[PDB]
Formats: sequence, C-alpha cells, structure tokens
Amino acid sequence: MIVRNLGDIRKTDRNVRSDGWASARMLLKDDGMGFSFHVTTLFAGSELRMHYQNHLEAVLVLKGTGTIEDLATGEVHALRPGVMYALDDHDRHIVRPETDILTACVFNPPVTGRE
Amino acid sequence: MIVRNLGDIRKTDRNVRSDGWASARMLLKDDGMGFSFHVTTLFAGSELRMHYQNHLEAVLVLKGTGTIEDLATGEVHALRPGVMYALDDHDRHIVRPETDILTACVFNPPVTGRE
Repeated sequence: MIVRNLGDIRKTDRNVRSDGWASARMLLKDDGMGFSFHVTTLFAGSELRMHYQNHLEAVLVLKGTGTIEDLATGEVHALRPGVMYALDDHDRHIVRPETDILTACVFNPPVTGRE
Repeated sequence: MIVRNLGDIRKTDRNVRSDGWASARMLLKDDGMGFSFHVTTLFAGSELRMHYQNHLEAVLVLKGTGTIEDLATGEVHALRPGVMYALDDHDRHIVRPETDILTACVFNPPVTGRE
C-alpha cells in the first residue's frame, strides 16, 4: 500500500509551479498505477489552455469558482466544487479561475514528472 | 470534452449505496478514459475491506477523519483531508471512518458499474 500526505509532497520536487498553476504530484508513472494523480491549484485570473499531448485528463473541482470554455462549441461551463471535466488531445479549452481553484486531476497515461 | 456535476450524478443510478459507503460514479469504463473516477462517502463507524479484484485503486481524502490499517505491517495510518492511499489486490487493509469521509477515487482498469 502507498499512503502519502499532500502537505509532505508539497514540500518536495513533486510540487511544481508554472505560469498560472501549481501541482503536487501524488502519483506519477514511477509509482506504477498506470495513471498519475495530482492536486493542482489554478490561480485566480489565469487563462489556462495546457494539455499534455497523448494523454487523457480528468479534473475534479474541490474548491473555488471559475469557468471552462469549450472552443469547439462555445459552451461556457461553470467550475465550482463538485464539477468534473475530462479532456483529450482534440479538445480546445480555456480554464479561467475566478478565485483560486483546487482540483484533483488524473492523467492516463501517467505523467512522468520529467515533462 | 465531458463536463458533469456531482449533484446531478448523485440523483442517478450512477450513485450506488452499499453497507457502509455510497459512491457517485463520475467516470466508468463506458466513458472511455481507461480509468474510473468516483466521489465516495465512507460512513462513520464502518469497517471497510472491499477491494475490486484485478484493479488498482487510489483514494484521496477530501473531508473527514478516520484510519486505514495495513494488515501486512500493522501500520495504522491517519485519514484526514489531503491523505492519499493506493491499493492493489495483494493489500490487506481496513478503512475505519471516525466521521463520514468524503473521497475522490480512481480505479484502473475502470469499474464498469455492472459489478
């Protein structure tokens, strides 16, 4: 069994920061689960479009509010606690946090942490 | 893109209840992501040992307190918000919620919802 704490991971190189977000990587490919599992903070005021190519991602909103806009349809979806979105390589999206947003994220295949 | 709300799913047959827990299945195998993604409530006072055979599971604690005991080692781990555990078929564990515990859970391969 693995048992790990977010607060511990946040104090390590498994916690990464970029422009507009930070993420604590709880599980990465080398943990062997066949998916990665992250606790990701999306900062207020960012306009985020990143997607790791050749991966699928699911995102559960834990805290905070904002929007996710689907550029394929023009749909603007509310983000708030309990909203989940799922993305592939073909999605064209923009995530815009109103407040900071805390999320639980899953990638398949797993993110490696080496980019 | 998929975008779905916990409150909506909870009102459907994707929300299942058993002895000691209930789960809203956000993503199942038929959603095509290659993992399932659940929001699971573990009830206060339960002593839970279930594991779906031939699956891997990761669990992030969102709310509540309790313990997870590893019968292979005798380790008793605290459950509280931000603790993540991961299990395979070989783990021998008991989860004992003190309060109700809310979790975000990932299974690989995905749960089907047909048992």
